[PDB]
Amino acid sequence: TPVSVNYHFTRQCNYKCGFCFHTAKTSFVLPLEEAKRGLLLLKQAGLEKINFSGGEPFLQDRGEYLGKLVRFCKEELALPSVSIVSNGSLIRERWFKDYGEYLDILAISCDSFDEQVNALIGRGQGKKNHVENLQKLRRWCRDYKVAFKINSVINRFNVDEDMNEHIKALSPVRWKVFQCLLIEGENSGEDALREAERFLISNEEFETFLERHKEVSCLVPESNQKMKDSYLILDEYMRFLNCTDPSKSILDVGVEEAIKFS
Ligand SMILES: Nc1ncnc2c1ncn2[C@@H]1O[C@H](CSCC[C@H](N)C(=O)O)[C@@H](O)[C@H]1O
Ligand code: SF4
Repeated sequence: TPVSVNYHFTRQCNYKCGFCFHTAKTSFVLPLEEAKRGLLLLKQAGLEKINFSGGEPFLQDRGEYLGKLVRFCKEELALPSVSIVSNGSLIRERWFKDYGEYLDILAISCDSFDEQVNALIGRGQGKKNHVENLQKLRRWCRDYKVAFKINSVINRFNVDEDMNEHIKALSPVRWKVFQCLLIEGENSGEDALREAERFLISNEEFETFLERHKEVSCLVPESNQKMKDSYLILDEYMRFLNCTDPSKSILDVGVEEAIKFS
């Protein structure tokens, strides 16, 4: 019986972020009507806020899959808060025309305003305009009446960056600032798809970054401890996972039984 949920419905992505903590282990995505069934179960178990993530949410079916679930959550389930977290690179303006009215919040991952740092940490596909893309997406959120947030992973390569003026110029509703998180089997392990150890920062370095940006009123910190205690993952099979063997899928045992495992 949860209030908010992070639904990582896909693990496919077009970027290669070196620290990615939710890696391309599978290509499975549920049939649309199976996801719709699980989302309804969550609604009936008392869900109020849903956040679509991955993976890159806009990759599947050029965003139409995501748009259909977004519309189902707002129209059919009457969820008062529907959000997406995206790297932003595959978002088409046409998506906003077709689905934007159902979307409350679009959070775009941007870890640096230094386009060298962004290419280095893997946040791109080659064009090295990932930050110029950000102002276009900000403008689309303004024009299509979607709240715009920025997600940043604080890591070895941006820990001393001063982002104050850049974040202020974008005027996001929120700037969610995550300490780089290690998850064994995801970005840690000899067989893992990423090895994030070299990206990690200490709690002291993280706190120093927050203090440097204390003038940014919309800043919301997400330390390692906060993520481990409060960030709940519903994976691409609609099994529950935490950030510290997955549960049974809610599609098989229900929300109550599945939440007990995690
Ligand atoms: N090692 C790590 N520690 C903390 N946050 C991480 C992380 N790896 C990824 N994230 C963040 O988790 C969120 C979901 S990742 C999937 C959403 C989308 N592909 C995107 O990049 O925006 C993103 O903000 C991402 O940058
Ligand atoms: S963190 Fe980077 S590699 Fe990981 S899913 Fe988001 S854009 Fe893709």
